[PDB]
Amino acid sequence: DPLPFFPPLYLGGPEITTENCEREPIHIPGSIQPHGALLTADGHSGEVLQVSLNAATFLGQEPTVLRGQTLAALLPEQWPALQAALPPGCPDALQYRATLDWPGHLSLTVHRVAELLILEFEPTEHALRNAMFALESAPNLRALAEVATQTVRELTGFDRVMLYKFAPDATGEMIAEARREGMQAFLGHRFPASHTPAQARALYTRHLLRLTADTRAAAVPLDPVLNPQTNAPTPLGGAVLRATSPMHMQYLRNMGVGSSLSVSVVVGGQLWGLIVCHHQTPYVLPPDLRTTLEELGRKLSGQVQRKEALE
Ligand SMILES: *C/C=C1/C(=C/c2[nH]c(/C=C3[NH+]=C(/C=C4\NC(=O)C(C=C)=C4C)C(C)=C\3CCC(=O)O)c(CCC(=O)O)c2C)NC(=O)[C@H]1C
Repeated sequence: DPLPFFPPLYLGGPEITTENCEREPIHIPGSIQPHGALLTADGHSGEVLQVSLNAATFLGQEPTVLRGQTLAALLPEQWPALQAALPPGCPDALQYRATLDWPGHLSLTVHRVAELLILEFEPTEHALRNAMFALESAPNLRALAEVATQTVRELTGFDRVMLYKFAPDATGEMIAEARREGMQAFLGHRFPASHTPAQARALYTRHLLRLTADTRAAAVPLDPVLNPQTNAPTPLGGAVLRATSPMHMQYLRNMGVGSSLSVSVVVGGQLWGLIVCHHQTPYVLPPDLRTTLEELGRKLSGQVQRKEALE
């Protein structure tokens, strides 16, 4: 239970230091990672309200031209199924996904937060069964953690995949590791609570996967930065393209990590730990594979719950 959020920087909030890690409002950076584009739209009218400044890279129209258009005009085919898929009241973790054939393929991911639709666009291009069975069949916690890390590494090609388990003081230990020789080994290494601060842990119980595809890439602003509906920040906790905390970006660069991704392990509604993945170079995992990893995280969570109850 951290101290309350600071305002974000663009609303005059303080820049974060090691004295106040937990107060960074990481869910409302007003910016995205440059491997995709993000638009926000009115949930009733479909008016495009905010556009990431790099949108032309992915959509072929400048932000100023996109802004003010409706999703009916921009996405004729998707808008009705979108209108049908995401009416008011739904969980903000609920997703609509589609593939757009853009002259070559864009993955569209849409979620609703209150009266706003958040649209994420990024390039896209029988083994899940075997992964699920492997996790189900592990007869003890050690075996389960080994299978989880090995399976995730196999599926993703990440240089290093670890299982990070939280202690009651919110310090953590890496208790399983699958890696390329000789990525630095963190197996058995322990880390302070502040490295994964309490507002991050809280967010990670609500939105179960997040990533930084390129730890040296500059964030791309949303324009306008505030949602015109509310004159308030746009909630991006459920957007995988959300810019990552600069403090964490620096942590990763200092570790020689070019790309990072984690998946929550949730037991009894608490953050038990994280599947922590690193690559030394930048690395973008395809959207469909992210969905697979989320499924694997849920399965892992349920198996950890099961095996701990048996003890
Ligand atoms: C004062 C602020 C600091 C800071 C804040 C911070 N950290 C995160 C997110 C993560 N931290 C993680 C920690 C580890 N990754 C590893 O490989 C190890 C051990 C070797 C540790 C301990 C992880 C896994 C994450 C999740 C994100 C990811 O998977 O890449 C945040 C939130 C980031 C975000 O979602 O935007 C914040 C604010 N970290 C510090 O050490 C201090 C300086």
